Amino acid sequence: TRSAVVLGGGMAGMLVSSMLARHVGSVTVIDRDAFPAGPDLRKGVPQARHAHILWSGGARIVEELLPGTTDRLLGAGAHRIGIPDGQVSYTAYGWQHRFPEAQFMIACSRALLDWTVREETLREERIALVEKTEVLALLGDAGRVTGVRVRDQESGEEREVPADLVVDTTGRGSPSKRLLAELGLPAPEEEFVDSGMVYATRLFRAPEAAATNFPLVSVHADHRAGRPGCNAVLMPIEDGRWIVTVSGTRGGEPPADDEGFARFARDGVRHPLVGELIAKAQPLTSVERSRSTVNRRLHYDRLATWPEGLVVLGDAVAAFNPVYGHGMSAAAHSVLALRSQLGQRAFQPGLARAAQRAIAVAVDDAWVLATSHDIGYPGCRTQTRDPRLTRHAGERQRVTDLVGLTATRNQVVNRAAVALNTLSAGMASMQDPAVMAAVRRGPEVPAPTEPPLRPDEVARLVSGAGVT
Ligand SMILES: Cc1cc2nc3c(=O)[nH]c(=O)nc-3n(C[C@H](O)[C@H](O)[C@H](O)COP(=O)(O)OP(=O)(O)OC[C@H]3O[C@@H](n4cnc5c(N)ncnc54)[C@H](O)[C@@H]3O)c2cc1C
Ligand SMILES: [Cl-]
Repeated sequence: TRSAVVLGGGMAGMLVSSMLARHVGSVTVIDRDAFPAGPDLRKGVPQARHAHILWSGGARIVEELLPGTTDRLLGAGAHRIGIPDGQVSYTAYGWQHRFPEAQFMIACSRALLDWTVREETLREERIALVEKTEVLALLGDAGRVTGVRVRDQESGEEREVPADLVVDTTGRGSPSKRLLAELGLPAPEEEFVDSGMVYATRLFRAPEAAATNFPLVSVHADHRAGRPGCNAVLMPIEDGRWIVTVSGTRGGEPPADDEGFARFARDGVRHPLVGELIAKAQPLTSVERSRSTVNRRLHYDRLATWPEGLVVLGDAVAAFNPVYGHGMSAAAHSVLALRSQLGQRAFQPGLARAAQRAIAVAVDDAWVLATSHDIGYPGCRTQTRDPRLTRHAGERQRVTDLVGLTATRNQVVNRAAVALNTLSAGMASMQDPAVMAAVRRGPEVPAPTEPPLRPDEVARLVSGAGVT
């Protein structure tokens, strides 16, 4: 009984459809793109050309929604990288000491992650992916949405797809504002924090022996310094490759050319380690760029009127600067928020509004982590009424910087700081008395004076071939 229509078959659309099929009789996923039969790039997910970190908070939710996914990713060559034990990270506060594992991330190409999630989701035959199809309008009215009107791209024919619940997961470029304006609803409040961040990415073929058990390497901006924020990230992916993404805010954007890429990885960021490591490897692709880095949130949950049977989730409701690595985990938390409301309220007057409010809560930690750190860069453009961003800046930063600095050299503080940043714990966890006592305990290890690489990791950067 009941039917759902999901707009967009990306990460959020697949996750939400796997969940919905356990509550409704049929799910139809509408997408304007064409989908490959294997782990390939596609036009509707251009961001798959750039490094994607799947933090443990999102990975555990993906695993709850689609059992076997984590093992299938690792089984296809994805890397499980412990945090902080498997990371070499020059934070705004200095090198992170590589304490024993507190959290983890999954490292692979976004194309492999998407294919793995999609192929497992679509094993449920009550979910159908309808590709190469445009979304024309929401059916119904401002009181209740009853499906969507679509157009087949190849035939040009239009048809109505009925639904008891419509979930818009069409991503950062979602036409939700247009779809909702055509229903007669008022425009939602738009909040943005735009640092002007530009990404530049190349793929590399690293030394054959490093192809496994190599750390995630990251060189971070100092968000407190009054200069453009620049970063460099080297992440292992499947089949012996490294994806390297460099970035910079307004005034420090990376260049677009292959020859300027390595120079930026050495000299454009605060420490040259990523540039030094790519000199061991072999480039495989020319530079790809992205400007899809604005933190943008649409406050659909605060609209004065909201239709029954309509929910918006994923990048269509809240999209983040990708340097923080939260978007896929925020989408996963949002699918769980909808699932919780479905289990409490089933499908009665109020489900959609309750879910929309719960989704706003679910994305809020990722929103704060990104915006609080982007708002200070020179030339940042903002539109917000969030008092966490507009008021009490001195106090807010005092708490943030104290935890961040102490986390580099204190295992208990790092465990708490890692749990929040991977979206494995909520923001309130940081005010637990044990966390703030450890903060006051202070450092337990010296600050590293050099990148904390292990000898056994650096040894695998060379082959030894030219030696008898
Ligand atoms: C450069 C970059 C790097 C990132 N790095 C990370 C990272 O390290 N970690 C992380 O967790 N997240 C990262 N993200 C964010 C992550 O890619 C997104 O949060 C995630 O893909 C959101 O999923 P979604 O389903 O909402 O949208 P998408 O995955 O973008 O999927 C949207 C789907 O809707 C379809 N669609 C779009 N418009 C329409 C339309 N008008 N009609 C019909 N169908 C439509 C598209 O074809 C697509 O299939 C990064 C993003 C970028 C841009
Ligand atoms: Cl992109």
